[PDB]
Amino acid sequence: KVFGRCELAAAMKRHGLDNYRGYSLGNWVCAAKFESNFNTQATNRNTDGSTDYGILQINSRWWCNDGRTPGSRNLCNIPCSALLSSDITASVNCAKKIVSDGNGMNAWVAWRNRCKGTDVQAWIRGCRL
Ligand code: NA
Repeated sequence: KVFGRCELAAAMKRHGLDNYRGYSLGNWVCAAKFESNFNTQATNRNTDGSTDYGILQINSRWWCNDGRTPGSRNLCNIPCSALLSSDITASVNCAKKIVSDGNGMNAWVAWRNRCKGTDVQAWIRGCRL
């Protein structure tokens, strides 16, 4: 599913991501824009041979099982395919674990490089939340 900007902001809010670990809803929408372009089906291979899955490009190295990432963990206890569903519940649940791991949203390099310190509230502008 390709989410609308406000459509995804509403879904992330409903799933409790707004100000989770202190990150405003705009930070999450901005991360999802630059990780996936709001596409739940987005997959990208990393150089280390792990893969990033779904709207928040969650990495098979640590968080989900894809059965092709040697020496990797599955800390969200989910198949990586569950991160590609039109229902973002699994992605959000797993993202809560990632952002709680100690480095906050710096875990998302695209967040650090493209959202951090920017006017992230712009990403929820015009949205009826
Ligand atoms: Na894994």
